[PDB]
Amino acid sequence: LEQIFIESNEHNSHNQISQFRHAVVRNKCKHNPTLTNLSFDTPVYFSIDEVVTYLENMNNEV
Amino acid sequence: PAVLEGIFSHQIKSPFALGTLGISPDIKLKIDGDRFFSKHVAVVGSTGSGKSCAVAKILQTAVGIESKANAHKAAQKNSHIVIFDIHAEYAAAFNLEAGEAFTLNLLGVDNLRLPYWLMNAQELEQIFIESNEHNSHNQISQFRHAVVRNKCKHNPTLTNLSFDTPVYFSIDEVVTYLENMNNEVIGKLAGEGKPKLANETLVSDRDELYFDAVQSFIVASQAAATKASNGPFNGEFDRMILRLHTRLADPRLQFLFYPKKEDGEDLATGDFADVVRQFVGYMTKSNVSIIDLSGIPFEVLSIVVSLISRMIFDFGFHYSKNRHVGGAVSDVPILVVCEEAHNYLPRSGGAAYDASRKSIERIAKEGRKYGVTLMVVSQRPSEVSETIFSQCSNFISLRLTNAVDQTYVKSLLPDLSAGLGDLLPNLAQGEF
Amino acid sequence: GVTLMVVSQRPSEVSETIFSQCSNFISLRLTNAVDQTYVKSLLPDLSAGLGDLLPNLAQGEFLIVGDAPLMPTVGHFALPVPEPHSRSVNYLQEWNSGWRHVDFDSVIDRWRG
Amino acid sequence: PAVLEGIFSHQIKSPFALGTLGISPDIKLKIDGDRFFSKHVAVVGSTGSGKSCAVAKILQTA
Amino acid sequence: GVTLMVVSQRPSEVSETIFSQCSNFISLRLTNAVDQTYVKSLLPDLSAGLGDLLPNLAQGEF
Ligand SMILES: Nc1ncnc2c1ncn2[C@@H]1O[C@H](COP(=O)(O)OP(=O)(O)OP(O)(O)=S)[C@@H](O)[C@H]1O
Ligand SMILES: Nc1ncnc2c1ncn2[C@@H]1O[C@H](COP(=O)(O)OP(=O)(O)OP(O)(O)=S)[C@@H](O)[C@H]1O
Ligand SMILES: [Mg+2]
Ligand SMILES: [Mg+2]
Repeated sequence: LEQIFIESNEHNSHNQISQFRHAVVRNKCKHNPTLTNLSFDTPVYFSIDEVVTYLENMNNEV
Repeated sequence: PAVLEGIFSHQIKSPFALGTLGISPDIKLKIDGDRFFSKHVAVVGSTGSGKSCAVAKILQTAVGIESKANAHKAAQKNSHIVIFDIHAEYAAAFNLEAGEAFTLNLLGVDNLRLPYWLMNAQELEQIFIESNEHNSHNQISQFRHAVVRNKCKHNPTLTNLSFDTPVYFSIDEVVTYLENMNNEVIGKLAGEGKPKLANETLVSDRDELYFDAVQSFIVASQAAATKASNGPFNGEFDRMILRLHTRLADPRLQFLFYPKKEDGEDLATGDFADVVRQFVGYMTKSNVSIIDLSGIPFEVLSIVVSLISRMIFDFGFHYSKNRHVGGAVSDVPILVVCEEAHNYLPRSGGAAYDASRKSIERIAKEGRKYGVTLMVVSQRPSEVSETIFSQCSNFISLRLTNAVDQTYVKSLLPDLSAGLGDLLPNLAQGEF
Repeated sequence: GVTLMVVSQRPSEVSETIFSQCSNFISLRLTNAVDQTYVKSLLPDLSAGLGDLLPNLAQGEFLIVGDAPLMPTVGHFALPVPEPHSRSVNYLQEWNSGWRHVDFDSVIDRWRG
Repeated sequence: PAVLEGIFSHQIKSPFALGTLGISPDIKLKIDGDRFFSKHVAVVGSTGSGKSCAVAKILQTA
Repeated sequence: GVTLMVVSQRPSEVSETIFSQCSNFISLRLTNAVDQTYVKSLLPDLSAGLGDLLPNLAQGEF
């Protein structure tokens, strides 16, 4: 996932990867609440569109 | 036969029975044990040649377990091994019936007690701070100051404490400390050259109040009546806290950031001893300890191995030296078996691995003097580091196919003995 | 009037400047082939087979190359009385005694530094 | 042995004794200690070959 | 009106462009093997019968 979707040779790669992780981890819960101990790598369902929406809202917020 | 037996029996002292010779099956073979385990040993073998079974036979003969009958039941002897197993393979080669009275230590992710206050500098600088690999000269230094001045609070009896020193230090306190420094506003007034809280009560020693709870700082302004000027480091750290709170809340690594005791409590600066005993089998009086590294992720294994190696080395060094003070040689030797080395010791690899290669590399250069030895088992030498397999002084070669890998073995053998280096690609199953 | 003598576990792990200007070499046991290449190269041709012995030289033997000697040769060194503390732990002998007790207090405190 | 040791040493001026010659443990090996100890010397060896001990012997004899 | 005279104890290390234009060669005892091959290549009129003498040359022969 870190590969298919992201670049790594920029000035500010770390500070976006380290938030995409959190975005996926969170998006995994809402649509899979019953379970617990969810982690980035665990296979459950989630939507990338919501991820884009979240990372878009995080940019403009004052 | 009798003569060829006695030849090996009486010429060589301290023997180590290994197996049968291929020329004649009945005869038994033996080798100098004080040399074998004193200088680093190496096994290299292709798939299906059964490296692991051979290693297990060696270790069994070393600890005495023969014919499923522990010979040393009444009294225990000395033997200390530490196996790094990726896939739980060896966890059953030593599982005897209760009658044999064998105590084995079997550790795993769920029961491993390895805290963070026992990591040296570079390790922390890798695990907590992740930015512009070396472009963070402010944050790094302030982090170090926070840890250094916090350690003295929770272990006040000790003197001259430094960063790299292994004693307790809480991370949540440090996070909140920096989160406080963020919103600082100095109450710039006559004789008021220090911070000001909501209740106008100034502060004299930051290390006394920020560490415990968040504070609500007062406003800033240039008005001559309530002149309060902003803090030095404000704004600088608005993001480090939010980057950390993430990591520190990862569950996969909960075994390193939030350790617990059997009675559900946090370890203190005096429990250090115990944390070591297990890695050396002194807790349960188990000659053998077997680590499992499957469940661990890829991103933290490289450090989880380095740390264990470092602990073993430090123990051995200090004990061997305190014994040398008298003159005698060390008496608590250790053998570290490294399985599936090609995963965490590449020849050409990025820094994502380096933290390991150093630790082990030390043992390969200057470990003998202090009482630690290695045993590497790998499927393909040219992938294993060069320093490690440059110093080893005993090679057990099982079947090998390609020719580029043959060179390493076909070299060590001299000229007149040469002729055997051609038997490699026909070796049956189990031979060496 | 200042001179140097450096000892390393392997040659490649030293600057290429120093060794280049080092006249005489004292070569003890070496196993890897890379390290063996350097030492084999330096020797002459009239007597070059001597390099075939490197992989299995005993605990003390040394091969000498350079100008000081009349011609390259092998030799033994008798142990030095007294010796510098470098002794090798005897593993299988210490692995046939009873379990020993270690006062951790000591080791830990000394670790404390 | 006598004539051999003579041919070996007498020519050089200032000798330095090193040890026994493997081809003959009886003889004693000598070397020009001026070209030595003056031009830079080096030692390389694996673990357990006897580097530090030999260095100590050379120093002690010097 | 400018000529050179090179004197080196290990020609293999010295550049190849120089020795090429050099015409007349004076050779004394040589021991190493690599240098022998190069000197045997550059030397123009070396009949195989002569070359073998290079490493057995006495003290002073040229
Ligand atoms: N002395 C022996 N007697 C009978 N069978 C043997 C003997 N030695 C080896 N084998 C057989 O060889 C096989 C052992 O293969 P393994 O030990 O699993 O290979 P390996 O060394 O684990 O290879 P990897 O993948 O690097 S761990 C078993 O099926 C044994 O039956
Ligand atoms: N002439 C000798 N005869 C028999 N044993 C010897 C002789 N010389 C040395 N040894 C043994 O060699 C061992 C010491 O080797 P060292 O010289 O300490 O190795 P080293 O060069 O120090 O390697 P390190 O660890 O990188 S400093 C001692 O235990 C001696 O018993
Ligand atoms: Mg295996
Ligand atoms: Mg030494």
